[PDB]
Amino acid sequence: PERITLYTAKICPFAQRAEIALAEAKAEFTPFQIDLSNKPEWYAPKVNPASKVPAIAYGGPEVPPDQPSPESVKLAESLVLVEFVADLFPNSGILSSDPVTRAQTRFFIEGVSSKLIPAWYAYFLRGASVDDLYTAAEYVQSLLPAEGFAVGKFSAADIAIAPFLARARVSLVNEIGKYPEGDGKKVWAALTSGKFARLGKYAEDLFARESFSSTFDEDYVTKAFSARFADLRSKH
Amino acid sequence: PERITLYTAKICPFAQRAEIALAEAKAEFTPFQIDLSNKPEWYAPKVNPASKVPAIAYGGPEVPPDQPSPESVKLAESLVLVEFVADLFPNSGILSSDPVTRAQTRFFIEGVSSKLIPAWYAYFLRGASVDDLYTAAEYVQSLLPAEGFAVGKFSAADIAIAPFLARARVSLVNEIGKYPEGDGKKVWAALTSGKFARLGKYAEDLFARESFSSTFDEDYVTKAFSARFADLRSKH
Ligand SMILES: *SC[C@H](NC(=O)CC[C@H](N)C(=O)O)C(=O)NCC(=O)O
Ligand SMILES: *SC[C@H](NC(=O)CC[C@H](N)C(=O)O)C(=O)NCC(=O)O
Repeated sequence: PERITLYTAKICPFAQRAEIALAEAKAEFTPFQIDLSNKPEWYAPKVNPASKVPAIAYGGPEVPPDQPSPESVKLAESLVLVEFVADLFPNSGILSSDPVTRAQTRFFIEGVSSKLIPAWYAYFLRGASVDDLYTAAEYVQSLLPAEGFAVGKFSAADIAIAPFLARARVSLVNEIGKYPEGDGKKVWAALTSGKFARLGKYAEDLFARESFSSTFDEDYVTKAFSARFADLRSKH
Repeated sequence: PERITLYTAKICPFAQRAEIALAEAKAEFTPFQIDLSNKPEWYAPKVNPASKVPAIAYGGPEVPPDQPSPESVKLAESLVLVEFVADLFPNSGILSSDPVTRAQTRFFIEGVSSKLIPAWYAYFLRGASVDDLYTAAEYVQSLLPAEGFAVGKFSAADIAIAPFLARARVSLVNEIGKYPEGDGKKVWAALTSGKFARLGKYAEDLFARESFSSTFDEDYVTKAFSARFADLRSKH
């Protein structure tokens, strides 16, 4: 493959998807951290007009990441980037070679993106009822096989969900959010035990994956979430 | 590939996506029309728990589509099915083999799914401002090359959008919707001329594609939409 520069941010779960994929592929790449509170003026016009992470500059000459060349192809959207790494590295295991398994992989990601992630942000940012979060977690849990990862062998499906389960845990166990203070620890426990014991086992296995743990700085993310969302209950 | 049975509906743009993909691949398959006004009792427990079209039953023994076998693999979600057909038919052209080109294909689809389709349904069903529909259309148009289809050769990107542009046109030119009566023909003209001339040429090219025209029944869709959505406007 041609050279890869990844524009990313430790706080951002969509960006961690891209980091996990590159780690699974053992890809050589140059990282560049974007401060989302203080973005470089060059980032939107030169790299990503949406002004978000993650993004990749692919190819072109060897340049510093803050001096991108217009000759590199600019790419964005986390789920596009994960399948891009999978297509660059066909022996990475990010996607099965099997058509049915690939479809089941993407079907799982659709459950994550359409049900679980919106239900989490509704609960976390707005204090919506936990009802939809349980419904979405039960649905995602029902797609899991008895053992292993989303379609057995680790794949893009696990990459898609792991950064969000990790930051849900960080938020809940620290009571960060707009939901009633004190419910957080109860909800994470409920999502990982009893009726949700399979989901709890799934989360354990995700968090133990080397490509996850090597791209997750739990202390940094916890501190960044606490600072950013401290005022959810108190701001007028 | 193994045997393919497609559960579909003429009215449904999501299902037309799959039909276009199968036509581009010259795939052998058995269609079955799902009565969306009176869905068969067996459809949700035996084929698709979400009770939506499209769905595919893949493989297993030869069965009547109204008696699906538990041995066939059941698949759903239109964009999953389109990539499934792509993966089954490597000479179909639905996806390029080139990693960058595949990424740009999926990136176009993300703009269609996240901006254009929600803005259309908001205008049609919710009487939202036309502003967001033009904004979303301008973004999609900005991704088009100077000539040709979304990434050059006809691909999953065009498959994703064509059924929705076709039904937006039918709705607008026949004044079906919650927007003020008489605005529709002017909005479709606006979306296909002037600042949207490129998008107008794209729509013309899409609707002339054989896989699109052979899977679109404009008389049926116009009559079906007129009956279904006759009450979006007050009688007073
Ligand atoms: S997590 C930080 C934010 N990134 C995204 O939301 C990416 C979403 C895309 N759809 C994707 O890659 O999947 C971010 O960069 N926000 C910009 C800001 O100004 O906060
Ligand atoms: S167009 C007919 C409806 N299908 C869908 O909405 C499919 C959406 C999926 N996300 C997809 O395949 O992309 C439909 O079947 N409606 C029936 C119902 O009861 O909702």
